[PDB]
Amino acid sequence: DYEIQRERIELGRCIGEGQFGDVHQGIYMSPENPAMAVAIKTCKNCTSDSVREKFLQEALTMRQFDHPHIVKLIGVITENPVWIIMELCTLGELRSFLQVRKFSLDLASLILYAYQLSTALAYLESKRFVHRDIAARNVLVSATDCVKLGDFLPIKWMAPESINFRRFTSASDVWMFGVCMWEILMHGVKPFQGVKNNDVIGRIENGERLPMPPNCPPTLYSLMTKCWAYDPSRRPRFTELKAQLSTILEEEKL
Amino acid sequence: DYEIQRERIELGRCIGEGQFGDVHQGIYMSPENPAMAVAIKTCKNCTSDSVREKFLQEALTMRQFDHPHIVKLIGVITENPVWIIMELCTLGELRSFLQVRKFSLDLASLILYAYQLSTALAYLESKRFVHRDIAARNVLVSATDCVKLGDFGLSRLPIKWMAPESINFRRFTSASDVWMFGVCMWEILMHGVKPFQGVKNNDVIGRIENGERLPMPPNCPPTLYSLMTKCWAYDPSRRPRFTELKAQLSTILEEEKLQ
Ligand SMILES: CCC(=O)NCCn1cc(CNCc2ccc(Nc3ncc(Cl)c(Nc4ccccc4C(=O)NC)n3)cc2)nn1
Ligand SMILES: CCC(=O)NCCn1cc(CNCc2ccc(Nc3ncc(Cl)c(Nc4ccccc4C(=O)NC)n3)cc2)nn1
Repeated sequence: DYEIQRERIELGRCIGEGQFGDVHQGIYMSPENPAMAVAIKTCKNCTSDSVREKFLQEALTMRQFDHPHIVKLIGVITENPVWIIMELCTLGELRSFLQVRKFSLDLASLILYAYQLSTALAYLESKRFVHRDIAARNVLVSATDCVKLGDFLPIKWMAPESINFRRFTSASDVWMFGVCMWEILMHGVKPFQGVKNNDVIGRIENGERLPMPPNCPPTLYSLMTKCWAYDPSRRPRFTELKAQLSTILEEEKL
Repeated sequence: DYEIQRERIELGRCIGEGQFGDVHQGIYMSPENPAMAVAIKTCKNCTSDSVREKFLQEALTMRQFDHPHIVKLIGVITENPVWIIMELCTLGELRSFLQVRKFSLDLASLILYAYQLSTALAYLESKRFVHRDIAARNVLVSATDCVKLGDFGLSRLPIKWMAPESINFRRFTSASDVWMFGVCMWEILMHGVKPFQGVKNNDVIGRIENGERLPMPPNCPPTLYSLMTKCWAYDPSRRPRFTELKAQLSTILEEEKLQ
């Protein structure tokens, strides 16, 4: 059972914008458990059941999952105003965190974030779940050494087959994670900046790729470029990525 | 008419101060309605008949407008203590918002704000109403994707925002509103930095008359900066109207959403 009652949720400051409406922080006063910081996803346009089905469906998707690097669903209030209650990652969105802390972060913290995301995506691939939107913008920071995937067309992240044929598989999630890994190494800079979405598939199809970020280890960039094989069958799986990222990370810390 | 039963208002945290006194947020449970979050203007010296007339007249000014990006009058309490009850913009003032979320707002959101404000100003122009106090300071945030012109009385010399003809000749028209709007767009894209910071006001008219303009903010689209410079034509008859501004802003926005 996931129904929380409005009275155990204490609405706080707005912390950002979500796909459906403003996200707030708050406090969930469980009768059983010590009060906890929460993020409260709110919905505007939730009046029409049509969008409600889309808003509440993310909750039902996320209650499937239990992983230390996937934001945890705490519960839902399904009477209007409809809220989704999630755990709070207190250090905010990853893109902002990377931009604001650009000169206080060391390379191996960046590789660690990429490693932890690979453990969430290997977990997802083990459930045969395809996420479809792996990007730094869908990651939150729970601690300076702990990141969590959230958010259950972004042309500049998408695999060729996704743009061309709307095909979304474990291999196209691998493509996007490659882009995300690049974003982290670029301290939150978006891929293909100053390029129109319209010219993305054409340059991708002609073999253009994101360059190697400054100070990105050459072996880590080789990992990104394997994620960007045009042929989806030539791309690694997330267990391979996770293993290699552990090696690049252990070495980086020495 | 706009009278509201004080038993229906619970006063809340203070959110600022106007020339008549503290502004609070609060709760209003209207008959045939549920709870409502509201902003409450209070008047310190309402006992003076003249002050009360000026104060209440600020509510009449807002009563005449009905627009999604202008704060709405909810009602007035005319017995002492005299209050004005406004719609609440829960995220507060734009400049603070812009400063705090600087590394979180997409440029698309920055342009959306400018577009939404041009929509309110086009509406005001459609009523032949001249605002005269257009500034990021006077823009409120209802949501991360919705800003509103704040209370016109709370909006209030603002030399660094004013058109030259308003400085030199106290002329205020829709064209001078368009000048101030360009400054407000520059504030937005500068994340709440004030224009002409560290410059004396007497120096500002000299630079403007000399042809100096505010610089293109970092990461601002040239097309958008060029829109700003059109609003800062020294000659008021060369400034676009808000309908043009709004239409060009919707193109600029669509260009950002196509990256
Ligand atoms: C320091 C220098 C400096 O300049 N600081 C700037 C001043 N500042 C700091 C802050 C911090 N607040 C931002 C924040 C954002 C998220 C969380 N945690 C959080 N936790 C769980 C969720 Cl589910 C969530 N969701 C989301 C919330 C918003 C947007 C997207 C999602 C989402 O779901 N994305 C996939 N957010 C906690 C805080 N604000 N202004
Ligand atoms: C003295 C020492 C000291 O520490 N003081 C601290 C006092 N403090 C608190 C804050 C935080 N502000 C939060 C805020 C601001 C606005 C709204 N929402 C809101 N909604 C509707 C209206 Cl109509 C409105 N009106 C206005 C209200 C205030 C100012 C201008 C207008 C206006 O209409 N302008 C054109 N404001 C909601 C929250 N900053 N300072």
